[PDB]
Order: sequence, then structure tokens, then C-alpha cells
Amino acid sequence: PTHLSVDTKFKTEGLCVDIPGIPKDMTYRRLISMMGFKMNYQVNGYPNMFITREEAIRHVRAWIGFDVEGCHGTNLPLQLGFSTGVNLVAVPTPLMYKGLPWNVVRIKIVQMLSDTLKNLSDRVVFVLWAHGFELTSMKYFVKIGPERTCCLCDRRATCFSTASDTYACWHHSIGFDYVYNPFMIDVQQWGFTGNLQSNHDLYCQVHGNAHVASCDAIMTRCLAVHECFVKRVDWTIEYPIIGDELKINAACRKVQHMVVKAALLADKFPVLHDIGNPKAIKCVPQADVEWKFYDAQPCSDKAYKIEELFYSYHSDKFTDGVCLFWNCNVDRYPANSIVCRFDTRVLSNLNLPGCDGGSLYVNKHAFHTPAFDKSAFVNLKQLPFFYYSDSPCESHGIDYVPLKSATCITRCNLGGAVCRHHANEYRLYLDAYNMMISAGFSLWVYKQFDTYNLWNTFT
Ligand SMILES: CN(CCc1ccccn1)C(=O)c1ccccc1
Ligand SMILES: [Zn+2]
Ligand SMILES: [Zn+2]
Ligand SMILES: [Zn+2]
Repeated sequence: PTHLSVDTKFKTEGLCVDIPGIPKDMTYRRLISMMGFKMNYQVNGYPNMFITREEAIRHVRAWIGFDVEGCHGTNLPLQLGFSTGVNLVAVPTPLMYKGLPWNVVRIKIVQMLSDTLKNLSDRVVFVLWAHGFELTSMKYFVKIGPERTCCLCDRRATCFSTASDTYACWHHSIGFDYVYNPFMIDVQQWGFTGNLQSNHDLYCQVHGNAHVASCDAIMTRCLAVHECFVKRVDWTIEYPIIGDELKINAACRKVQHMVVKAALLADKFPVLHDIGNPKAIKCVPQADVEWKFYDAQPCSDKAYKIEELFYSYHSDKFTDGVCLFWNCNVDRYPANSIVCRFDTRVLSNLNLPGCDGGSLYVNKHAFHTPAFDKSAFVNLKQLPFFYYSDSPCESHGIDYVPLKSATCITRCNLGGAVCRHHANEYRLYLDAYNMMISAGFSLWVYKQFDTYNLWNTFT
């Protein structure tokens, strides 16, 4: 069981207002045929236009909510809405475009999908709350056939051109007019009671209904993300490398070690309470502090309430020493904390829009993160940049310009002049730091944290 069988039944109740008289007994095979597509008994990598929930979860980066509303159906204009916020009007002759024929609407669809998806995925997955018009509109902008490769590269083809009779991926499709071998999934097949808005609004207050096709397209994809990543979590699913994943994860490990060591030394805490991942390792192994771990998986729905993490009777005294919350999202951090909190608002190829202000951060695994909330950090302050090192000043083994910086906390800078080794290490650490910040991570620390206390650790 790899793909969705075309002989699987498809519930047609949601389709009968736009398509009256539709048979209750229906397969994907018959539905695809009714949509104007012929699969010709083809065993060439595209067995079904529709896919399973498990296949959709593996391809979450390709998700594009799609809805079609009858503006007035052969004789009436259609409003095509996409979870990108785009609304196109197709005439049969929050962005709102005026009525145009399909031959130009399809050019716009290919440009919009290519620009949104070229740095996310090798395909498109149309996420539907199917009522009929969206399925019957597909023949006007979609072509299907055997799996193909791009004419300019080795990537799979996602677009087709009638002008040149050629195929292209999302990177090489400028001037292409047809979406080729798209995938799709009808959320209404998952077993829901009531309409789209009533199921969406149960879990999300961020997406409203301005009564346009893009609002429904947005709500549909949000509801699909809630079902697949919020109420259901699967951290075994691996996702391909599409950007700076490796550099970001390595930077996160460097910054954590740097900041936690410096806190321990500067304030000499006797105990550290490490709250978060149950598979966490001591980030400063050569530490003399009493290191105590507390297990909490990444919260994907709402941030943990500090009252439930800490209270109901462990050291018991979380007020003793320091608390380390490294990607452990809580509602209000205690004053004696060191915190790394992912900012869901960040724009990047790793961060996809999520449910109720949250975001879906996809880096090796998929992690739905509750909305970033500035009030969580009232007891703390922003952690400023600094580099600390007690390692020997020794080059060993890239050209040089001398480093001058008030934030290079080293014996050499204390002594008046930064050595080559510590300048190279400072510059590498500043690059790792900037990578992690730009990726969306934000750092917070207890108000008494002062790097001035690190200079006396050189005596
Ligand atoms: C300084 N602290 C805090 C606990 C402490 C406080 C006072 C004396 C000893 N240990 C460390 O755990 C530590 C970190 C990095 C290197 C070496 C020791
Ligand atoms: Zn290509
Ligand atoms: Zn929503
Ligand atoms: Zn040095």
C-alpha cells in the first residue's frame, strides 16, 4: 500500500449541490474520468491524481489550498482562490483580479505556483474541501500523463507548455501555461460533520471568512495542517534538505553551549533545571553544576502552562539556580531562565503557515509551533550577542584583518589585542549566531545576566 487505489470509494455528498444527481457510489477512477481526465491504464509513476493522507503529510511543503466559487458553470464566471491569498476570475467568453479567459488565467496559475513552490517542493498538492466546481475547473489548467523530467534540468516536470510542446519544473517554467501531474486531496473525505467554516473555527481564530475563494482555500489548508500536525503528531517522518537545515542545527548547538556555559560561569548557579526534549544531552558537559532533566515533548497546540510543568508536587525548587528552556514553549517563563523560543512570524523556506497563529517549522522533521507571544518573556530580557572563550590563544594550521570588538570576551582582548585564533573563532561564531537568528530563533535571559562578569574568569 504505497499510493491511493483509484478503486477506493469517494464520498460524493459534498459534491451534490454543485453536481446534482451525482451517484452516491463513486470511485476515484470514475471521478477522474468525470473531471475530463483519461489515465489510459498507465503504469508510469502517476497512478492517481488523488493521494493518501500519509502521502500528503510527507509532501506538506507542496500544499496549496484551492477553492472555486461560482461568481454567478459553462455560462458563469468562476472565482479561483488559493491559499497564497490570490483570487483569479475566469470567464468562459486578499488579492482580487478582474475576469479573464482561461488561456490567460492558466499562465497566471503556473507563474504563481512556480514562484511559491520552486524552493519548497518537487510538486503541488491541491488541498480541497471539495464541492464540485474546483474539480470540474481543473481540466482548464491541468494536463496529466506519464512522469517526466524538466527540459532544462533533472528535476521532475510540474508544468507543460502548449507553445513549445515541452515540460519544465517550478524553476524553469517561465511562459508555461499548464500545470502538469499535480496531486490533490479532499479533506471532506476524512469524515467531518458540518461545513468548512464550522470545523476550521473550532481550532483557529486567525483566519476569518471575507466570503472569497482564497479565504476558503486558506481555511482548508489550515484545517488540514491542524488534523495532520496539531491533533496528530509524527516525528518519525523525515523531510528532504531544501536550504540551510544543517548549518542552522549546528549553529543552534554552538549557541546553546556558548550561552549556557557563560551563564553558569557569570552567575555560578549551583543547579540547572533542563526542561524540554526527553532525549536532551548536557550542552556544557565539563560543567560542575548539578544538572537535572525534566521531560516535555515539543508542544504543537498551545504553549505549556508553567503551572502544570512546575506545580502539583524533582528538585521541587525550580526557583533555585537556573531554568533552561531550549525550544520548550511555555506561556510565561520564570525570572531565573535561559530561553530559546522559535518566532513563528519568521519568513523562510523552512517555516510554513500554520494553525491559529502558529507555524509549521520543517527542518528534518515537521514541528507545528504555537504562535509567538511577546508576553511570555515579561520576566526576562533579550540576550545580547557575545562570544566567550577560555581556550588557549594559539593559531595552529583564510586571510587576516585584525579584529576589534567589545563583545569578543577572551584573555587576549582583556590583554589589549585579539589573537588570530580567537578572531577566526569569533567570526565563525558570529556567522552561526546570525544564521540561527535569521532562521527565526530568539534568545532570552534572566535580567541579572551581565557579560562584564565573564572578564574575571581570566585571572
Ligand atoms: C560554573 N558552573 C556553574 C556551577 C558552579 C558554580 C561554582 C563552582 C563550580 N560550579 C559550571 O557548572 C561550569 C560551567 C563550565 C565550566 C566549568 C563549570
Ligand atoms: Zn528544471
Ligand atoms: Zn486557520
Ligand atoms: Zn586569543
